[PDB]
Amino acid sequence: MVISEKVRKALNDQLNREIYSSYLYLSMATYFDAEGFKGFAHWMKKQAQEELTHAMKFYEYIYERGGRVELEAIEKPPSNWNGIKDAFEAALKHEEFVTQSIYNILELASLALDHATVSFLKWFVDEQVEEEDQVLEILDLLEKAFGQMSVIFQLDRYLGQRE
Amino acid sequence: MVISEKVRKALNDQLNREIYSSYLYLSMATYFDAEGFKGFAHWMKKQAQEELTHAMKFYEYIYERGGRVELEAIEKPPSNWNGIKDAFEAALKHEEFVTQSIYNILELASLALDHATVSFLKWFVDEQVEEEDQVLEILDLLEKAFGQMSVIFQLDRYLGQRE
Ligand SMILES: [Fe+3]
Ligand SMILES: [Fe+3]
Ligand SMILES: [Fe+3]
Ligand SMILES: [Fe+3]
Repeated sequence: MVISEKVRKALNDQLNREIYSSYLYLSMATYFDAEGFKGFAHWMKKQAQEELTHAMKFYEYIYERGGRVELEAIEKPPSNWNGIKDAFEAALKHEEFVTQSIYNILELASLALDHATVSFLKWFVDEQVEEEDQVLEILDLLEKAFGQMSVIFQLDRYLGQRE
Repeated sequence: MVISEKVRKALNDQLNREIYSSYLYLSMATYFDAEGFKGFAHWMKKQAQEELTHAMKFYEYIYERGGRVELEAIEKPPSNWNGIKDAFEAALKHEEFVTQSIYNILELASLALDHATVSFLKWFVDEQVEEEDQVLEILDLLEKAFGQMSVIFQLDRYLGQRE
């Protein structure tokens, strides 16, 4: 049941990356709140909470497999963006990086014939598709506002509904 | 309604200190989980969640008062302690530092005649008393185990009950 160290290290690295992800989304919330979009800010706070659930999934899996977690320093995230689109494009680029990190754990797990970790990671592959899809949809809806503040505010209301 | 910058900065500093507090308690959880005390680890995870509620209280108060939040880098917390007592003594020392930081905001708020911030901080003064009390009680119960593993495990079970 004991997990290989190279896979352990990769999962611990990912845990720390999910923590930074949470912090980055909270920083995007600080931007939207300062720009007066409480709905966009709400969506970001929810996303920050979701990223913490990802981190704790990795946390508890590592201990299930006999490893231990070492928390690393969290870098200072950006706190400003040149507009709503710029913020969500930054979120999409961030998620693309997370997705490629997940595939690297998948590669290391299979090289170790660690099918338990391969199975564990399947949820995260599906979740990355979902999260990229949601960010693409927001970018699409924003593009289709064609700069009209009436539409942009209705989008703020919509994203403010996130459960 | 707009808050003074020196008080704004003090609240933003405290927000960042509550974030580190959350991270420190999660790190204590990683220690207890590696030592096989899932009840102690549970208590630490709950405390980490509580510290995030403190941080978000500061977050939303700053925006209520017309300020903005800037998130700073989170330092790497310690991840090892020389035993259960050592961990909780570290938590007590950490909370003592948080408490003196809260009083410094109180001083700056009153110098600005910012009674709104004085009122806001009253909950945190009471919460620090509560948190110091809980850590002192755990240290007392641990001391009274007199090294007996039977009692120490029942304490793990008790702390594992935290809602
Ligand atoms: Fe994630
Ligand atoms: Fe994500
Ligand atoms: Fe606190
Ligand atoms: Fe505290």
